[PDB]
Amino acid sequence: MMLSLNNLQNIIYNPVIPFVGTIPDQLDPGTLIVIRGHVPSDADRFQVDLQNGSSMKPRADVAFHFNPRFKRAGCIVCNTLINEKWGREEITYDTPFKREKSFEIVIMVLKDKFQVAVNGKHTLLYGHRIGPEKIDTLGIYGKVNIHSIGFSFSSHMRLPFAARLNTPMGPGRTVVVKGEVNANAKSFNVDLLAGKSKDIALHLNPRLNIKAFVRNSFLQESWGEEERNITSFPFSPGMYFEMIIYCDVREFKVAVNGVHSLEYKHRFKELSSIDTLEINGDIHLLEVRSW
Ligand SMILES: CC(=O)N[C@H]1[C@H]([C@H](O)[C@H](O)CO)O[C@@](O[C@H]2[C@@H](O)[C@@H](CO)O[C@@H](O[C@H]3[C@H](O)[C@@H](O)[C@H](O)O[C@@H]3CO)[C@@H]2O)(C(=O)O)C[C@@H]1O
Ligand SMILES: OC[C@H]1O[C@@H](O[C@H]2[C@H](O)[C@@H](O)[C@H](O)O[C@@H]2CO)[C@H](O)[C@@H](O)[C@H]1O
Repeated sequence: MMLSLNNLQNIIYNPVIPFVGTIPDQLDPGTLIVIRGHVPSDADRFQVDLQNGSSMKPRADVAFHFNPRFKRAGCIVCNTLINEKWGREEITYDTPFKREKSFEIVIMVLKDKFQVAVNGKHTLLYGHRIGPEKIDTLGIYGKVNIHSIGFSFSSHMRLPFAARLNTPMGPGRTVVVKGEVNANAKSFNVDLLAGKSKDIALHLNPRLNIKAFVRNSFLQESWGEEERNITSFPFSPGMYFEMIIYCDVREFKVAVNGVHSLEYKHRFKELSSIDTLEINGDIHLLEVRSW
């Protein structure tokens, strides 16, 4: 894995090790845990532990033991601790971790397993031995320096929604959003803005109360001329939808549920400067995909 969208919540910076912190939400499937740091020049071993509570006597059960160890070979040791007793070790060699090297660990929770990627490469999978609903604390021990920890939950898609685009906007770039208009929705908006110039390159504003689709750009602290022509208002309150914002060389092509909706001639000509996605309004956000 390698997150295309940066929308981590509850960002933690430079935590002191050992760090024992409460996971601010339940680890439901689709949940991501992102840990960034580096291995000190001495480091013999360190561990990331998803635990059920933080009692240390008796030692809290460790639902998921992620234990990178540095030795001749070099590996990542995984296990589970119930009633202070270790279960069967699952060991992965060809360790992505190395001394004096920085890393990004993405721990993804699946219905039946944890899937782990380190530095954009798949590293290992881990079957749940303890229900994940029982995990509420993150423990980090050993010789490792933590720069930042971040999370992505179900609420991670709560509104207002803001997210950075880890891949510059440019021709061929697609952005899709799936969601559902609320039953009594007035309107909602999806914007592509340029963080730098705090400009709104594309403002897609479906308004359900007036059955119209306002499209415009906000540049130089000002709204331009609106674009509302459309063969037919595609949105209806309470309706599930998927929207495709496709950036092309001269304009944006936007479709809803597999049917073309409109085109929008680029007003912000620095396509690459479009590094932000904002979603807000009267809808239920279900999914967002950059690429
Ligand atoms: C030294 C200390 O302060 N406590 C350690 C503990 C203790 O060594 C003791 O195990 C407490 O019960 O070890 C901790 O790491 C252990 C953990 O990584 C488990 C995971 O399987 O392995 C233990 O070592 C194994 C070893 O991998 C096997 O090859 C061997 O056959 O058995 C050993 C023990 O079963 C690690 O020591 C721990 O959290 O329990 C780290 C503490 O800081
Ligand atoms: O242009 C998008 C921008 O519109 C603002 O509202 C406008 C409205 O679109 C226009 O038809 C009317 O004449 O003037 C309103 C006041 O500017 C929204 O407030 C803003 O959020 C965007 O949606």
